Amino acid sequence: KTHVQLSLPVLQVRDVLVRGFGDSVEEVLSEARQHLKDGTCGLVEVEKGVLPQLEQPYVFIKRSDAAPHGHVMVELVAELEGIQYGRSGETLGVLVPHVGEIPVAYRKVLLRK
Repeated sequence: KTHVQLSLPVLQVRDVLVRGFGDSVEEVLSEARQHLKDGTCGLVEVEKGVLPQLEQPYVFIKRSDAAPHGHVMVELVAELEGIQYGRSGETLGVLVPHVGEIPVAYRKVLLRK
């Protein structure tokens, strides 16, 4: 399937134990997709002071369309030193590894895969 329904646990930035997916744009996009598939991917909602507490390169989910079954359609954009790889809509948040942190909420997305 071109799209996959996921429910991403929303984590508080200060709870996150593994603060990025790796060391290159290609690696973080690779690792993000693997974690999304394995159900081991969290989402941190981006506000003032959040991104400096996470490791670059960043992986964002961004809205790719205006929402089947409650699931917002999204795609992955990486960012490294202010340059983004990919072009998409509004940021829903930044993806991080999920290693058992308790979420505050869930974000239903339809991921273009």
